[PDB]
Formats: sequence, C-alpha cells, structure tokens
Amino acid sequence: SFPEPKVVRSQGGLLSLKLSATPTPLALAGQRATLLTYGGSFPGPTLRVRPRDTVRLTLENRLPEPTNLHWHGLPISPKVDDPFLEIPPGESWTYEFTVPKELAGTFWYHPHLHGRVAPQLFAGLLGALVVESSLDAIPELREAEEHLLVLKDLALQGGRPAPHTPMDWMNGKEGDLVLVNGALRPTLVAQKATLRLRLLNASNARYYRLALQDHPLYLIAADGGFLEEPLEVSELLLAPGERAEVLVRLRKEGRFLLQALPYDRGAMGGMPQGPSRPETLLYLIAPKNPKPLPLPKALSPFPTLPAPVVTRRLVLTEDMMAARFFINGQVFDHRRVDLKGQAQTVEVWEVENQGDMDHPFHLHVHPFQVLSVGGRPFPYRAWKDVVNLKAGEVARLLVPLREKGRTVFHCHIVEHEDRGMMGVLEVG
Ligand SMILES: [Cu+2]
Ligand SMILES: [Cu+2]
Ligand SMILES: [Cu+2]
Ligand SMILES: [Cu+2]
Ligand SMILES: [Cu+2]
Repeated sequence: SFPEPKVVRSQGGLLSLKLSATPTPLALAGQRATLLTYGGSFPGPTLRVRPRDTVRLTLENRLPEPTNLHWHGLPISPKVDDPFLEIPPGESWTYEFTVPKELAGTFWYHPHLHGRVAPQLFAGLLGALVVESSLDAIPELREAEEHLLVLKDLALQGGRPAPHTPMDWMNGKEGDLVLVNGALRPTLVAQKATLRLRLLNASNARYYRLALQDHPLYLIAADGGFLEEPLEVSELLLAPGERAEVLVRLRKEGRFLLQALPYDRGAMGGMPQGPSRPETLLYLIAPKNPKPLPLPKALSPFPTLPAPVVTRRLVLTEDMMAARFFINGQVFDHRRVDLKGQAQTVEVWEVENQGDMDHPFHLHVHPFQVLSVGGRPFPYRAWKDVVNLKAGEVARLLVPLREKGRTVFHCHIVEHEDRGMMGVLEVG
C-alpha cells in the first residue's frame, strides 16, 4: 500500500472542513515521534477541489503557540489569505474563498506566521491542495495512474522535530530523513503503464534534483498551471515550495530508482566536503507487459498578457554571518509597504540574486510568467509562483496584478524569510 495522504474532496460545489493543528504521536521511518500536524497526519490531508468551488476551512489552533494558514499558489484575495493574521492558541479561524475559474494544478497549505514559519513548517504542518480541471478528462490523462509525491525531509531529536540551530538560520534546515509522503524509501508498485505524478517540495530548504532511472519525465504542469504541451526533461529541479506534474511512460518491466541527485545550492559553514551521493527517494516497480498511453499533443493555452507598464528591480542580499537577509537592502517590517502597484496592470519584475546562496523567490496572490533566468529564455509557458535564482542570476518575470490588497513576496527558504528576506506589495 503506497503511502499517500488521505483525500478530502469538495461536494456540490463546497469543501467545508475543520482542520486541527495539533501535536500528534506518529510512527515514522521506523521510530516514534510527535510531530505538529493538520488533520492528525503527516502530510496533512490532500484537499481536492474544482474551479468555482467554495472552500470553507476552519483552522483550529491546538498548538501552544499562535499560527495561521497560507494557501500557497492560490490566486485568491489577501483579505482572506492574510499573512498578518494570527490565530492564538485554542482559537479558530474560518478561511472562505472561491477557487478561480481556469485554475488547475497542485498547490499547498502551510503555516505563515511571520518570523515563526520555519519551526512550524519543519515540524510537519503542511498538506496539498489539488485543483482538478476539465483537462484531466482527456484520454491521455484520465487513464493514467495518478499519485501525489510530497517531498519533505525531517530530523528528529528527543522524538520531536529537531530544534533550529544557528547554522540552520543561515542555510535553511535540512533533515537526514528524506521522506516521500512521510515514508522512508517506499515502493510504488504501478498498476498502469502511464503515471501522472504530482510533485510538491514542501521542505524548508532542501532542493530535489529529481531523476527517474531510465525514464524521461514529461513535464505537463508547473507550480500554478499546465504547460501548453508536454516538455520532455531528463531531470527536474524542485526548489522549496515548487510543484510540478509529470507523466512517466513505463515502457519496460523493472525496478527503477527515483532519486534526488547532488545539487550544490551554495550552503556554507560546517558541512561534509567531498561530493554528495544521490539520495534514493522511492523504488518504482513497473507492471507486467506495460503499454503506455500516447502523450497528449496539447494541454492548455497560456494567455497573451498586456504589455507591462512598469519594471521593478528587487535585489536579494545576505549577511551570512549574522544570518540576516534582505530585499533592496532592508529586512521585512510588517508595518512597511515596499512596492505599490495598480490592479489590472502587468509589471516586469527583475529579481536579482546578489548573494552566494541560491534563493527561490516567491510572490503571494499574483502568479507570474518566467520570461528568463540568468539571461536564458525560459523553456515553456506556464504559471509559476516560485523561481530559483542561483548566485548572480537575474530572473525576469511578467506579473499580472489581479487581487487588491497587501500581500508579501519572499524567499521560500523559509529560514531566510524568517530572518528578513520578505517584503510587502500593496495593489490598489
Ligand atoms: Cu450530493
Ligand atoms: Cu509557501
Ligand atoms: Cu505563498
Ligand atoms: Cu533565501
Ligand atoms: Cu509566503
């Protein structure tokens, strides 16, 4: 039985659910531990909705500390997905929103109490949200075997998620248990020859340079929607908070390694030197006499956007020795508004990494089209909400401003966000 979160689906246009955030004893990777969970599980339940559904999610805070919930990737109003809300211990809050028309893909939910994200997310508070689309009914997709792979690492101390050290605040915290759906090196015994894998990097800081032995991956969706047609890749880098959806065509019986290949993201300090080995994430067993489906020739059209009216430059910097991080020379201040834009305009954001470490840049509320990174034209058209920048790279993003209100942009190495790498955008 392949480990995968339980699914809660909308019905009759509504997903109404109470989720408790609570310390939960679990058995994990052959040991006993108490994690912080939504819905009593790690990961939390997958919420599956359709465009136009209403979601009404009551978060009950049964932690000893305040918390809140963020709907990562969902283009909903910041008046609902409010990064400044704090739910005190013992209290509840109801999030209510409508799923946008034409939205599709894998999204996720996690805590977002500013300055206090990294320990909550590391402790196990996360889960996926899938938006089903009409495109999922085409033969080439409908007949695939679908799985969600939540890629999230963990370290334990004293049977609880390990506390943050000073080095953790600088690099972001990685764990030694590199888990898939909360399991250590599970085996997926495929029953069908085409797999549709939804991939979520819900780690604090760990990157996953994914490859499947002997199989290309056919990328069909990025963070925030479908590509226009499948893109064959040999490997796929998922930075923290990124998602993707891929098709895998099992052409031959066998036992295949899905691995996270070595990737140097510019971490510094005390660490083993000498090269890193690939980390096996899962074993994939192909069925007898597999006959895969043909690929879809087309997926969904990417919209032509208006010409942009303004260009913004956001510069990321570091003070690695203080573990403080900055956008345009300042640390986040919840009282300050850094950027002001108009609703129903398009902007170009040039995000420039002037540090030594990779930084995966994220913008709430307003999905963007990546035009280029590092001067290189992006290989597909799809909505994204996280983009990785290596040292010295500039990413050029086309940002349609939709929903009014104040929201945030930040690095999704969540320790960096907590240590200052976040700013505030107001759309009016
Ligand atoms: Cu009914
Ligand atoms: Cu997020
Ligand atoms: Cu977000
Ligand atoms: Cu960062
Ligand atoms: Cu955020």
